[PDB]
Amino acid sequence: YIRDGQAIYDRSFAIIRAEADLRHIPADLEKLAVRVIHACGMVDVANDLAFSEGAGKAGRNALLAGAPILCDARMVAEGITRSRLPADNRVIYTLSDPSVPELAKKIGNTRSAAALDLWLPHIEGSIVAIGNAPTALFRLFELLDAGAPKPALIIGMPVGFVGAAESKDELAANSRGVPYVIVRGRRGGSAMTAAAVNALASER
Amino acid sequence: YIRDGQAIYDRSFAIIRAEADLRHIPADLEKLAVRVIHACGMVDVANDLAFSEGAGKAGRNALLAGAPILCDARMVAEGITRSRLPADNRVIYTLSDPSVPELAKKIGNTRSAAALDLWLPHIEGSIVAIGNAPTALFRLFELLDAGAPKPALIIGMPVGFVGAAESKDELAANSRGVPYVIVRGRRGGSAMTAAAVNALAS
Repeated sequence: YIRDGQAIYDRSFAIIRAEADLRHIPADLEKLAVRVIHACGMVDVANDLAFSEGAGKAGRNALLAGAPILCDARMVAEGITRSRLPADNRVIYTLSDPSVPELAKKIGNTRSAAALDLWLPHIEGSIVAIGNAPTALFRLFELLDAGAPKPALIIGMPVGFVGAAESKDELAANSRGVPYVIVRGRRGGSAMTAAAVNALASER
Repeated sequence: YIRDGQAIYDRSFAIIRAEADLRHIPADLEKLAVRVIHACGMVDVANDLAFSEGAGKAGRNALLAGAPILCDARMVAEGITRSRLPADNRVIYTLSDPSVPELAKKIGNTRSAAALDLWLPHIEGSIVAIGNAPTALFRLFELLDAGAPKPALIIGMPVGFVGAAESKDELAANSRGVPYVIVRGRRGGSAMTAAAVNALAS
């Protein structure tokens, strides 16, 4: 077997490019697509990628500008490669704030959803990275409808069986004037979500 | 949309059980299968589950008995829910040891693989959780063949396009006397692996 970490790295990306149908992926999203596929082992995930026009450059440009990355889940945050960040970009995660549980109760939502209230000082021009909680995406919709400042990009890749597919479809159908990238259906998660951020963070 | 955490949690598992064909999944492994599905959102991942008979019981009992869990990747290690652990089980992750880059050059492997040398004092009766690096799994075979103490269970779920599929198939074909659970193919990753451990812990 290949015992060289760099060799292994380089090879997988090649094999992905050889095998994946990337015809409908614009240039500004080609690295993102390859990287998300890399994360999950499924070339057919590209079939399920959906996005706004220029969503890739929206994200790349924002990160260059020093935009923060707001993360719905600890594992998303943890998965972002700090060394790849072009501008000392803050990775923000609020779910573990002590005020969150009481919030959740008062606003009648999940803890994941309630945490977004703490994003507000940071949300303008941000990268929103949602890998785990449909209810965070759903809430976000409410905050935007209500006049919240707009992120530069929303990465909506929550995984699972309750609300996940639905939340992503809604984002695509009405993204409130915000650039978006999703993986349609039940697939997604922290690794794929981190991968997307990582792709847009560096030229590689 | 559903606004209650517990309800969301409960509902997903209900759907999974409803949709998944877990007929050929033994009792001792059902929760693991269901939790791996939950982690990845693919009912058909059950299609690719492989194991040694009784692997689920092997793992559960080890953890009950205070076995450590040895992880190839940071995210696998972080993915483990400590509160679920039944016996103050240690989660061992050695990749960040300062000695590792030198060890890698010295054995002429990857860093993820070199880190395994560090596992040796802890490997006996352990839960091995490999979720990222197939070179780790490959290296593990070398260590076993050289007569390392045997884990209680190897969970082999590395992801990717280079060696992942091969490394997992080798484990199934020759686990060196050690119980195993794998996800065949290119699929896997930290979330699935952590899910497997979490299932067995509680």
